[PDB]
Amino acid sequence: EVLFQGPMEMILEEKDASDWIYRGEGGANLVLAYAGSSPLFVGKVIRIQKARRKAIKNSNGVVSVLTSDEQHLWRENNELISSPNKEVLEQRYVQNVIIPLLGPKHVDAGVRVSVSKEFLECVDKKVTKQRPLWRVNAANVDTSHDSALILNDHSLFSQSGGDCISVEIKPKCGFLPTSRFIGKENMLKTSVSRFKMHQLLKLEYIEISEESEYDPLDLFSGSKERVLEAIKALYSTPQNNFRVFLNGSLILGGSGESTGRTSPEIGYAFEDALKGFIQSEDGHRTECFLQLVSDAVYGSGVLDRLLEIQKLDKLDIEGAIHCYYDIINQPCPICKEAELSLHALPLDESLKIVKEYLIAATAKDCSIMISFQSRDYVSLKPTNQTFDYKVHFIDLSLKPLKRMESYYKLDKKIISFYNRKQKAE
Ligand SMILES: O=P(O)(O)O[C@@H]1[C@@H](OP(=O)(O)O)[C@H](OP(=O)(O)O)[C@H](O)[C@H](OP(=O)(O)O)[C@H]1OP(=O)(O)O
Ligand SMILES: Nc1ncnc2c1ncn2[C@@H]1O[C@H](COP(=O)(O)OP(=O)(O)O)[C@@H](O)[C@H]1O
Ligand SMILES: [Mg+2]
Ligand SMILES: [Mg+2]
Ligand SMILES: [Zn+2]
Repeated sequence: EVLFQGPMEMILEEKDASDWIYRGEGGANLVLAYAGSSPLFVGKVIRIQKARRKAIKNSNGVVSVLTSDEQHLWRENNELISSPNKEVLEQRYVQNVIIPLLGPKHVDAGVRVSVSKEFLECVDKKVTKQRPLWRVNAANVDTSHDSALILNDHSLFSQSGGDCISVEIKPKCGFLPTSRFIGKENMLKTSVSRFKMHQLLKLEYIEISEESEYDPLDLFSGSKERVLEAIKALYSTPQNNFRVFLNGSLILGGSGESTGRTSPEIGYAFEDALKGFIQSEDGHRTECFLQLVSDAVYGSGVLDRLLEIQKLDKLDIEGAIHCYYDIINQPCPICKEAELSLHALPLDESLKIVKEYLIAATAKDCSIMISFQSRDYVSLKPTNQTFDYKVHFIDLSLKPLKRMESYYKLDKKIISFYNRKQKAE
């Protein structure tokens, strides 16, 4: 019998920085994979929030997690609107808003760990050279936070077997709006997907090398032909929607950003990297892997549950924005003759519309990670091997209420540019 220390919350300090290595990042978070051997952390990633190089302050000048409007918008959950920091808040947003709608089979609020400012600084220093320049220009780790999130590394299975092939799909929005509030001049928004139209604008700003062949309407069609077609397009033009890891190591896609089209060189390189994982011929392992990914995604039904959250955007930003201006008690700058009748709604109805809009916005920007190891399972019809797979949602971030205004401007920019390109053509 031996005396053990009492329970104490874990704190990653400056020393521990050498144990984490760059895995990736999106617009809001940096993700590091644990390299050490502590059981606490093997098979985990650490997700560290970035700061855009304007704080939120309460009426006392104190720095705050939610504005008054946000704390009212999300008031239905007491713990949520009481969160002392952005890691708590995101953790409770997932547990108490997303998990009820999505279910917990493929969703994990994660676990908080304490971090010292020096840990955050050394981490930021350590990885800078592996981040994309433009990501570095836009944001670094927010060293003023005292927590981070520990998640499972969906790029491994470990707890058996050997090689693990994992895939990330960022599916974006898989339906077309039908709102009464889309004017006639914008009606192409009802026949052409936001993702398609945004492609054109992305090209104008040199944010992508080429238009994607991917169509979310195929991926969310519930038709296995279209799902596979979508997987094939994602393979051809990954951009920032498709990644593939071998034992946690990028073998297709971009590191923290979009990548350009798959060239025969990049395809040959990939075809080889599947050697031994996909028992198959020589120029055929890719064809089988794409089939594997299509069958796993389709068989899991995760896309259908996700699509129903994305459809909580019932009125489109062009209707939702009017409820926003009522929510924040500002005269509506959109109305200048308009369907307006939104503005006659009771407060709680305007609140529910915007709240549901932001939840939908979470569902439009989340990712899906599918993990594979040779033998839930999928069996290939040609090769006849069985593969174990797990599916996991990542990146269910709560969206800031003030971004409604940014949502509406971007939408205005997108349909307006897309209309012009239809005209001049
Ligand atoms: O607005 P969208 O649809 O372009 O989505 C943004 C994403 O662009 P995408 O079109 O997927 O390349 C954008 O993706 P990248 O930064 O380009 O990877 C971000 O996810 C952004 O969210 P945040 O800045 O992390 O809060 C996303 O912003 P939200 O709309 O999710 O706030
Ligand atoms: N739990 C995880 N397991 C494995 N990889 C992950 C995990 N979470 C994130 N990643 C990788 O890190 C990237 C950034 O994570 P994400 O939460 O999407 O950041 P952001 O919110 O900034 O977009 C992801 O696109 C994914 O490739
Ligand atoms: Mg992301
Ligand atoms: Mg995000
Ligand atoms: Zn209005």
